[PDB]
Amino acid sequence: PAKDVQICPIAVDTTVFRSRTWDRLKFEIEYGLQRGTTANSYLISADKIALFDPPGESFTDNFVGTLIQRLDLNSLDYVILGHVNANRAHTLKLLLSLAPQATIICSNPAAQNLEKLLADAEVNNPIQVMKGNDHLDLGRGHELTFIPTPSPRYPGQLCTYDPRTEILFTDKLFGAHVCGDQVFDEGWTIYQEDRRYYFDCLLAPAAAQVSAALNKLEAYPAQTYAPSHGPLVRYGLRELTRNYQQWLSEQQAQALNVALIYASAYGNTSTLAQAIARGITKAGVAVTAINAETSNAEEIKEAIGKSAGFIFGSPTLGGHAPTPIQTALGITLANASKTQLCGVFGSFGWSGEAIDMLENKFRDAGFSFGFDTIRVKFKPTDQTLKMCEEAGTDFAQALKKAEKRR
Ligand SMILES: [Cl-]
Repeated sequence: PAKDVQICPIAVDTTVFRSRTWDRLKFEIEYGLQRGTTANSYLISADKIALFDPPGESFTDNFVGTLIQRLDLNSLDYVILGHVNANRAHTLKLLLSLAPQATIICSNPAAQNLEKLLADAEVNNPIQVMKGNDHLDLGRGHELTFIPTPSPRYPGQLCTYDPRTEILFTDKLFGAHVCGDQVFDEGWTIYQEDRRYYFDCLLAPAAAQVSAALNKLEAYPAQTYAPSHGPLVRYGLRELTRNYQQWLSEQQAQALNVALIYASAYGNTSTLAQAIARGITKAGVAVTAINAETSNAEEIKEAIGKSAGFIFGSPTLGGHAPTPIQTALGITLANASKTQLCGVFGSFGWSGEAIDMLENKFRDAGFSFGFDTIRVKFKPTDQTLKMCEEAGTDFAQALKKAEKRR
């Protein structure tokens, strides 16, 4: 059917707004099963009123249109963001126009992101940054506790626990890209493949950070996960959590590892990066994703120190690689053994000099390449993703073949 908004009360003072699409809307590897998805927003309306995670650009108008019929936006006290990017920021611009009195609640990395993203926008709602174990009291027992859960792809990711309802708002964790009529997740098997595919595409390349996240979240006795995507997790909560632990364990246990350094979390190059990573991990080789923009030097050193191969992904900005790609390049060259397998990819408009620069520097530095350098002009398509995935697989096979020779 057409996109819609499914509304359901889910706990005291708490409502979910599921923006639903039955069709795939973006060419990103995680929508590969083409089972649709949902973008979930949550409203806690107590003494104070908080809205979690307005949906992105595809959903902006249905969502705001629907919300306004259920709520005077002038009474909105808080907008809580589990993660931030330009797509979500688009909806925020409109929502905050209608709710100028609201305060933005988010993590420190998200705040930094949002300040750039809304730099030229008129909206100037205040931002209140939340750190681990900070609280926000909505009244009526809804004293929220916040838990930062950063990953390369979601540097500003922030989970929230509501002790009144025992709901953990988990953002990108524990979800599934599947559109259905069920607001809750009764039935294990129908969601198993979606949940595993979701983990594999989104979380496997961040196995250590995701494990660190789940360790923190253990401290909260939640009976429901309220994720960004798919049904709420109530009936499958324990089983899915045990599965995540096992999957995380097997990722970090794999013999070979690839350091996958890409320029930033969101954008065409990032889309390519997730596709390549999935090709590697499905082939039984671990991936440590590195967001050059938000990563520090020790992260990059440690990744390169334990990897069998590394891959750079970069856009071209004014004829050059982004500064974070240039500095990551220096750290990589200063630390990588020439036995490491190398790879280069990227997207570009009409100039792709960043890709040429990287290919040349790695070739001059004596590295062998694990796939032919990937150059994608303008927006990735379905076959783009499959090609990148296949390149990742090729890279993985090359690593396994060379390792078997010891
Ligand atoms: Cl984020």
